[PDB]
Amino acid sequence: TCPFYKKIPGTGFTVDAFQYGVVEGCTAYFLTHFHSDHYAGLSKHFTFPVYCSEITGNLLKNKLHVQEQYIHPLPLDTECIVNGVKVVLLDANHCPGAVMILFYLPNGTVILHTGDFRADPSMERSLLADQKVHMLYLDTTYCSPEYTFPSQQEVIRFAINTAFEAVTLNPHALVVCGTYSIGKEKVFLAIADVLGSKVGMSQEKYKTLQCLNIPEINSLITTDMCSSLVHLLPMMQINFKGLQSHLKKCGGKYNQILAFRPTGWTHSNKFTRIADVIPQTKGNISIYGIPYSEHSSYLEMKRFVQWLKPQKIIPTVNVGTWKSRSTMEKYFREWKLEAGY
Ligand SMILES: CC(=O)Nc1ccc(Nc2ccccc2)cc1
Ligand code: NI
Repeated sequence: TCPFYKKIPGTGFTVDAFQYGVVEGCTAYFLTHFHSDHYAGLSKHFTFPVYCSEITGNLLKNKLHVQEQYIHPLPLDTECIVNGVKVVLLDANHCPGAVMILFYLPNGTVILHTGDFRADPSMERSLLADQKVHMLYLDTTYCSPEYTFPSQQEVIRFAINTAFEAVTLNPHALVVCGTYSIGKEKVFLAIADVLGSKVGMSQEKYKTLQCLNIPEINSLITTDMCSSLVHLLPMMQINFKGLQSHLKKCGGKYNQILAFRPTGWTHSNKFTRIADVIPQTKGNISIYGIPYSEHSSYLEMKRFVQWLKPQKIIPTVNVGTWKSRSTMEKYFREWKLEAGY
């Protein structure tokens, strides 16, 4: 059955609720972003209205084959009316096409659903700033003070500098980047840009990236693996066996692999700095795990919530255990008291 935290009170709406069959009294289904835990259940046989961003709509049509007559894309930062309720889609700073949703209830209640997000001070100057928000449905993935990570900018500088050094020392080294979903495209695009190369990948991945409205994408990506010295592979293949196998398939064009896994967090963050990250190495293969997050750190989340000052907070992640629920509630109370309420 559909959990309470995917239901929007006083409306016919659900959010990211496609795996529960037909939901009782749901007149419109919202999808915040194209990640499988959120879209699970959608297909060509879905015949209810789906509301989403333009990019999410492109992916629904082309990857899942949802019929166009049931896809309702909305522009960002624009007041729209859906089944008689005013809504706004805001950029979530997660993966391409990911949104937060503002709902203005007929009775005057205002609700923000963050979907998945990485909180940023730039959000403090969107349409959020223009009215009080009463209820917040919050992405609490990393809601604990141990979750510190660097900026995306610092992590990308590290990856660019590491790749440029390696390939300048050895022109016969291949760079490989792991992927298993949309998001974190900057990792492989910034590396390819510093090496003067296109990124090579499967036909299926190339199709996915063509759905994203990235400027000048025909200029950065390719299915011609032979022309490219940055290759994308499934995340499952980023290990010594998988990479040894790939190197054999390149026909003696390359004699070394430098590979990146762009993981969310790793307990190395609790001890170590970004400058101090080191690879796992075996023979002519090195694997770097880099802390590229598309979710809020604890401090970023805290700042957003103390700025917004909602009346009620409803977590949407880590809700399955009493210990996690209790821990999150205690942090919310701390944040409230520190702000003076
Ligand atoms: C679980 C639940 O609903 N509790 C709750 C709700 C709202 C706040 N709001 C707040 C936070 C920081 C600063 C000013 C207000 C804090 C805790
Ligand atoms: Ni996500």
